[PDB]
Amino acid sequence: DVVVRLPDDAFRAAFGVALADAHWVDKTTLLWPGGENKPIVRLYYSHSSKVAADSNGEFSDKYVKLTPTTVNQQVSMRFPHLASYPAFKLPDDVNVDELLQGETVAIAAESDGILSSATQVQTAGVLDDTYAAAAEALSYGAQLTDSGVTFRVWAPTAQQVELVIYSADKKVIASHPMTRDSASGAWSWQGGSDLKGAFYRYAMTVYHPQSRKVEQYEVTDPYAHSLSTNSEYSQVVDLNDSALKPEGWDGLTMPHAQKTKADLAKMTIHESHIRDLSAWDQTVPAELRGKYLALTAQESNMVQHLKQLSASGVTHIELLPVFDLATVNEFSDKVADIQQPFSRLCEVNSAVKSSEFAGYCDSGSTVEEVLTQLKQNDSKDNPQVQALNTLVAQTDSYNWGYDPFHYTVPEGSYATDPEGTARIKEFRTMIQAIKQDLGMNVIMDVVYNHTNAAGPTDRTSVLDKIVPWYYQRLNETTGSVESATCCSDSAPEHRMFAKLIADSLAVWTTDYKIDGFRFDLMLYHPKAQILSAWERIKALNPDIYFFGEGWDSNQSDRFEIASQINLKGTGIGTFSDRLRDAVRGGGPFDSGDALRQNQGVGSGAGVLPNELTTLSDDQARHLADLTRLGMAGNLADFVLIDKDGAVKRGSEIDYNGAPGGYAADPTEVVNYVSKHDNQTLWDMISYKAAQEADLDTRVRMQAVSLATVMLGQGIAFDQQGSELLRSKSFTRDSYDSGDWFNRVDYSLQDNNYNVGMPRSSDDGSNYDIIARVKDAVATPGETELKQMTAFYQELTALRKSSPLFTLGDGATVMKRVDFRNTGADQQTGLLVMTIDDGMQAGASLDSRVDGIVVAINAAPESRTLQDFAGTSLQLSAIQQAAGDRSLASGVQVAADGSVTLPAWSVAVLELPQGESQGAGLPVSSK
Ligand SMILES: [Ca+2]
Ligand SMILES: [Ca+2]
Ligand SMILES: [Ca+2]
Ligand SMILES: [Ca+2]
Repeated sequence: DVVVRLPDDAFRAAFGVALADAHWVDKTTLLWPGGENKPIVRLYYSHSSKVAADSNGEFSDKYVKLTPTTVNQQVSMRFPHLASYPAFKLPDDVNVDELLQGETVAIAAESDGILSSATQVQTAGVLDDTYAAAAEALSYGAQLTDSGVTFRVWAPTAQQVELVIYSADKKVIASHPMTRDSASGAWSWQGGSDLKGAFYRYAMTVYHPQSRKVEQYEVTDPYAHSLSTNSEYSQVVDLNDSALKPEGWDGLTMPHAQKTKADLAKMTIHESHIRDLSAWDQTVPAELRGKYLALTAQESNMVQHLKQLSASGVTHIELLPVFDLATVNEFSDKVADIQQPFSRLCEVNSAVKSSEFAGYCDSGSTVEEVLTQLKQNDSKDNPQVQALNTLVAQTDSYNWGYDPFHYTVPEGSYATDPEGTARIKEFRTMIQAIKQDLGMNVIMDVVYNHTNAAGPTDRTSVLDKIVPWYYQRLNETTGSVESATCCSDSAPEHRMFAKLIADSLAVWTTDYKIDGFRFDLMLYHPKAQILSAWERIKALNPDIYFFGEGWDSNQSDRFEIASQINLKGTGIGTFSDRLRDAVRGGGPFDSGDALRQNQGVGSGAGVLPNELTTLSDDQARHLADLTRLGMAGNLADFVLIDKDGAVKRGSEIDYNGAPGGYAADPTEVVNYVSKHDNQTLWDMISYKAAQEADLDTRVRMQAVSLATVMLGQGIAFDQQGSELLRSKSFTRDSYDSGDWFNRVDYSLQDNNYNVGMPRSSDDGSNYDIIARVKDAVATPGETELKQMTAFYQELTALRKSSPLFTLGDGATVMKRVDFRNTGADQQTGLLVMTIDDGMQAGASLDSRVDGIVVAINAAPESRTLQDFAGTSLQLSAIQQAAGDRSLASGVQVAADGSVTLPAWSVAVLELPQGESQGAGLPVSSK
């Protein structure tokens, strides 16, 4: 065979290895554009060295000859996005296992044997085709039983793997070379039960394509179930151990059913964060602030508040990242929080010590006291509060935590003791407290769409160190780890990562009794993978609920994505951005004046315009169409009368170019008007409300906005604190904005509004509009916060009171739900929904009523309805009981049966059921 050599340092390097656009997708298939129409196409490989030309300019390294071929159906189906790549066939006798042990490079040469191009090889595909099936049949991690322990880690390309055992003081007590299984590429080691509690890491000797060298490093277990402080070492644990469970743990049951669609529809979520809950509560014992155990402080304002929310209708607590995140140092001596001395901050943060704030280092003030004094002179021209806070954020205990370090171990900073197994029982104690004492189910936010880091050097790179270039999704040409998620994109489409995900979810389900999972950026996951995971988990908990959000994934070229459209009819829920945008107004991408111009139904679009908006009545009514559709579950087939009086199915109501209604059942849709990301509802209302809308009116706008969600058929979701008019001082993306901007005051003194300009890096372009609208009205106080809490609990209580609000089944929604005040002659801003329980709907689902009317008057005028004359409609007892503190205060139900609602009001009316099921409110034929 002609020896490949360089032509006869600059343009010369051009004839070396570059990029990584070669893809070894299966046993004998290599996809690479560089070998097209090339006489010589070879796959060179070196066990311990980097493939390169020798002193003679030749490639003496060993290789395998590749011949032209056409990609088969199998490969085309697995990797559609590479189906256009020139294909090359490898001999059936190639020792795949051996070549995968080192570096492989695709090289193409001309007839004379002169190099034309050489590139690195992406092997994820061949790894799955070769080892996946065998590897999938095995279980991983430090599997400790009473009988002994079996460690197993998947590392099909590693040349060596040793199990390093460490003492409690982190001294090596043993290094065991592991046993490799050729079929699976997995390494195992079996020992005695005396290894219980032992710390360990895997010493890897493996080639990493990024660095092009055989790396040597110790890595924690990707299947770790316990960890040392700050995740430096994994730990052997048996989660079944009674010593790791609170008393009565095994008997813990779900306080809320999730079996039928009707059950699921009652789901009413309170999205919370561990620090957001207790970091500021002085009634929570100091040692428990910012900890899982804060949920057990029954005497605290925070817990008492959650207890009442539960009693009033909130059914689920959704937790922001409580798996092991990487962005918070778990070593307490390296952290400084605002409640501590500024001197402590300077000692742990050199950036602060070298900043303009250095003068506060030897002051006797706490960081919080300094931030407080900086408020008065803070403004768009002197954003000093955020200036100091930005530095504080680098070394505090705060972060949302969407930075996965270990997927199946609880976060350590939220435990009172981050060293070892301690956090496991504490986490369980919290779960038990929420379900048993607070009466709410628990949902965990999971982030399998990306890892905190990748590469052979980053402290937090775990998966990409053990099996390089396999767990991350890479660019087809460069081989760089993609960052479309923000960070280090993962590859859920790869078999062993899909398995890791499912195995992880199984532990949270079985061992931590989590009731549901919310997938972050779910559309970055294949539809098939999410469904397979659900199938596996349902075998463990038949009533587990899966849902997620995204809507921005551009991975459709690689596989069918888990999107709103593709998940229709599957039973997997998705956050709907339809009602969200219609009621809040505008979109998450708005900045500058658009934030104020884009009013929503909740902030008076059309009916109470501010000085900058240009919204037309037509545009306002379109938002109302999206809102009504959402209140009916955002179903693709739901039939309504649109703004122009036309008969339209949900799929026909446009949402920025896409079909508005997309679901098969209302349980596949999660409605909301506020969430951890993007501005809070209150801050949006502050951006959009007309100058003349007073404080009281804005509180009602918050309630009216939330009413579209709470009284709607879709699953109800809301941000912790909406009931307290929560503000982040206009911060749009508060993930690292600390305790200061994320503060929730359970003592009810204020809503954290106007506490300094938000971070300039992300909100600086909004400083102008913020300065102009910020001081329109007074900042909410105890009176307004108590007012809002009452409104909120009134709404959740109403939702909880009747099964008619949560039908669950799409067909049932279509047979019972309808709307009035529709068409061209509608009274703008007035949403009127009817729910039938009469003879024509079928059986009576509520023995107390024959029908319900939901009227949301999102307008500054009193509105009169004649649609129910002669029905004997009555205002719900729940609202009547609230008197002048009700959202229905002032509502009039005359003799003639007409109903009149005051401005910014919400009324739930009922048709009392008598001896037998009555006529009800039959849906009108359209
Ligand atoms: Ca952590
Ligand atoms: Ca931070
Ligand atoms: Ca792509
Ligand atoms: Ca009934």
